[PDB]
Amino acid sequence: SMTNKELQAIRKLLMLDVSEAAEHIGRVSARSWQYWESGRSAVPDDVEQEMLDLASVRIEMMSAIDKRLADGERPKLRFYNKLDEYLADNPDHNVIGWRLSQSVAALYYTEGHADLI
Amino acid sequence: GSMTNKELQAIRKLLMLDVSEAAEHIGRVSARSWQYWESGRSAVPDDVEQEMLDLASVRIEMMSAIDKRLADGERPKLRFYNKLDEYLADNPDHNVIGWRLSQSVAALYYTEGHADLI
Ligand SMILES: [Cl-]
Ligand SMILES: [Cl-]
Ligand SMILES: [Mg+2]
Ligand SMILES: [Mg+2]
Ligand SMILES: [Mg+2]
Ligand SMILES: [Mg+2]
Repeated sequence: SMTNKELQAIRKLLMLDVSEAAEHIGRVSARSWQYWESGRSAVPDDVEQEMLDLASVRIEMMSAIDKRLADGERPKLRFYNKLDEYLADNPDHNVIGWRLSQSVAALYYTEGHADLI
Repeated sequence: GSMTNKELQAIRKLLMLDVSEAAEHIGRVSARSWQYWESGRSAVPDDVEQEMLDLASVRIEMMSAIDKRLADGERPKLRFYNKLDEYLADNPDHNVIGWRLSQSVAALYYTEGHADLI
């Protein structure tokens, strides 16, 4: 029962642009995605579940870094600012995985735990 | 002053700032100048770095109060504002930067499963 504001919140947390979420998750125009965030139309079940699954991936990514911190390591995390460079290192990923990687790396940098390269 | 261009972009995005908002309020520069700081074309100014680190500290303070409610077994209802003026009505001594920080905190706890958004 994700609301319009909850969709927007998770989309922003995952560092997706509207156009990226619209193209790949919604398979709709950016305008149609904006309508789900504005509440003009209900958030589709399939879109809700996909946002939740992507959040679960992000959690798995964080649990792994947490173990490195528990070991005393100060990780050097890749912050890719070029999609093509992310994809060259992750040939089976796409723009969604790129944004997830940014969200995770930014969290640990901002918390003071990791350095970005 | 050791924050890199990518670290600036990372913290700016984590705090949910649009480039234009960061440029106007934190940089006191054009959007293009802020973009140059994120792309590496121009060095990140020391004072910009410090304001961004200070904003991260503000965000930590905001999260610590929520964490204490979670420790009591509460499921908070966090306000997710999607209009600046509605945030300001409840937070009249704040600005657009404060609004974005409030979104970043509410979105974190909602996405991690601990809070509902209203
Ligand atoms: Cl609304
Ligand atoms: Cl609140
Ligand atoms: Mg691989
Ligand atoms: Mg450093
Ligand atoms: Mg206040
Ligand atoms: Mg609910």
